[PDB]
Amino acid sequence: LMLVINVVEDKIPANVYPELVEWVRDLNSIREEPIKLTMFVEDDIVRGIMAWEPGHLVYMVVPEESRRGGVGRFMLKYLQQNSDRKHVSCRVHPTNIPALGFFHQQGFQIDRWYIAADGQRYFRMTNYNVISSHTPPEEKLLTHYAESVPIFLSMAEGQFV
Amino acid sequence: LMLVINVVEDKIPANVYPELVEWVRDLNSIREEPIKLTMFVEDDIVRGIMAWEPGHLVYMVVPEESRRGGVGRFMLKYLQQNSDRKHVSCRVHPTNIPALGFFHQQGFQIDRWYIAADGQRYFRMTNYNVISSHTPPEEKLLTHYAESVPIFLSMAEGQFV
Ligand SMILES: CC(=O)SCCNC(=O)CCNC(=O)[C@H](O)C(C)(C)COP(=O)(O)OP(=O)(O)OC[C@H]1O[C@@H](n2cnc3c(N)ncnc32)[C@H](O)[C@@H]1OP(=O)(O)O
Ligand SMILES: CC(=O)SCCNC(=O)CCNC(=O)[C@H](O)C(C)(C)COP(=O)(O)OP(=O)(O)OC[C@H]1O[C@@H](n2cnc3c(N)ncnc32)[C@H](O)[C@@H]1OP(=O)(O)O
Repeated sequence: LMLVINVVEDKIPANVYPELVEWVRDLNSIREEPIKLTMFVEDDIVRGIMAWEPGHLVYMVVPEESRRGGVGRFMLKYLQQNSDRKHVSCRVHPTNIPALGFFHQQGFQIDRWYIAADGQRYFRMTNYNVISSHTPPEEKLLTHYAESVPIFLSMAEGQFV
Repeated sequence: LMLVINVVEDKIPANVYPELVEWVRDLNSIREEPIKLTMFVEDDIVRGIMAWEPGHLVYMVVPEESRRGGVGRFMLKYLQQNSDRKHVSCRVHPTNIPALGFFHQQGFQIDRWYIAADGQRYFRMTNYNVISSHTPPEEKLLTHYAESVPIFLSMAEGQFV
């Protein structure tokens, strides 16, 4: 029922959205095929907006009032269905741990890290399924001990102190 | 009301918990002061167990049935109150994104990354408050556009198709 509409980038009113027009132009200056800018609309609410191309997510945002409702999951699946082998790459700053949690829940893992030219740090997250996930052995050892060890300690303050 | 008890490491029954005894011994083989192993008990349930020393978290686990109840937050605060300047360091595998979300919510950030000798990757997370958090400018540009742009599209299937 949700409406999926693409933004005609050359018809974006530059007098109203100057910075957005510049950001989109700079993205397309290094590209043969132009980037896509897609909005996901319910009634009179833009539930989410996503800048993307087949196989790569540039940026996406769900406005705060629409979060934790599956909108982000819907946009990423729409991106995969328009992607070769449904494989997608993205970039996330290491401080954006909430976004890391979102992508991780969607089957993505950190497979590259680097420092950009201006000094910023970034992770690449993909769903290529090469990275192995590793659970340390001490987690099981501690869990079994915590559940199984006998404890005979009684102390509550009631009639005595 | 929760009981906080330290495990006497030399009295751990080696016949019952051989691997745990070995893991604790290997941790203490490179240490002057021995590690601490603390359990957090409610009634007959060990809500959480934590291997730690002042200023450094080695490992902690809340059993699945006790999670998302603040137990993990309670243990980390207990660790800070027994830490110089309440500063703590920890190590998290990059695939353990759920743990990254937990520590991030407690005021921690990734401040170091490395590859260990056996090939494993790790982040160091601290609450030292040196790392700056960075929100990209395009998040605001996309949010303002999504909320403000006029949209005159009407399409619902009712009396017409
Ligand atoms: C686009 C890039 O490459 S990086 C920049 C990412 N965008 C941003 O950071 C902008 C600010 N944040 C947002 O707009 C949104 O929070 C997004 C885009 C990250 C996710 O949008 P949402 O619609 O809220 O995600 P969605 O509702 O589909 O949640 C799916 C699962 O992802 C996980 N998840 C989502 N958000 C979070 C979070 N903040 N922390 C931890 N896990 C999360 C949860 O497991 C969630 O399932 P649940 O709600 O049942 O617990
Ligand atoms: C110890 C180290 O250095 S690394 C290894 C960490 N331990 C493990 O991975 C073992 C398996 N996991 C666990 O035992 C637990 O999930 C822990 C220890 C990570 C956290 O224990 P919990 O008691 O569940 O954490 P707690 O209830 O205090 O939650 C505090 C906040 O942290 C965040 N948080 C906690 N768990 C998660 C998660 N799985 N994903 C994203 N965010 C989380 C939430 O914001 C939560 O607040 P909320 O419940 O209101 O949403």
